[PDB]
Amino acid sequence: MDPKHGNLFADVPVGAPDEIFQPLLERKGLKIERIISNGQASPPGFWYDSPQDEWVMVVSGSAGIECEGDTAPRVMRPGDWLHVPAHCRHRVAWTDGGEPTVWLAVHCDAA
Amino acid sequence: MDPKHGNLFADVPVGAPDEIFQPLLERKGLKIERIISNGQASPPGFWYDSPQDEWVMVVSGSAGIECEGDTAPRVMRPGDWLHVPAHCRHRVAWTDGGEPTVWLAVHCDA
Repeated sequence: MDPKHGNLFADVPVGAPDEIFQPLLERKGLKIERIISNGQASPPGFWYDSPQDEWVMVVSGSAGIECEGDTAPRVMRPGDWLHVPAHCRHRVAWTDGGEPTVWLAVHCDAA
Repeated sequence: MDPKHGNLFADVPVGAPDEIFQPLLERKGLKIERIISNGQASPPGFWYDSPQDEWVMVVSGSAGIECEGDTAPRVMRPGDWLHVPAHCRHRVAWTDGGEPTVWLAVHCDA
């Protein structure tokens, strides 16, 4: 009923040892969330693989992401986004080593 | 099938007379889009009223959004987001008069 609001750069832990996820909106078949990285990368051997599509953007900091079948990871600065269709595998090659990397991620039906 | 990528700061038409909307992802009951404003505001007496929820954020620039009942516009700067539930009436009171306002909006089911 009532509108909620926030700021994506507020209450961001600097130096947390592991990535943090916080949902912003949850509806049937839909999730919008903030991700806070502090220099972590996907562990060796690890690939994400989801039955939902993902749309993800770097809002602050920086990163590299590799999609399977690509020749190399892709540089992602603030404003760069990526659509990962369901079942397309991907990994985080790196995140910024000097500051938090804040992302906005949307998970939704492949439909 | 294959992944796509882009940059929200690429191909920004500065000073376009009207607001520009461009979908980044469309699925059943879902639309992610980029919006570019260049100082435009909702016309007098206009209110949006959608059967969908909207989640919207200012990525660059600034704006004021006024939800029905608000005593003043909510000032939004980079990183600020707002969830507008389905059928909550709202309008854009102003957008930055000095630079483009780049928004990311998500429309989904209530």
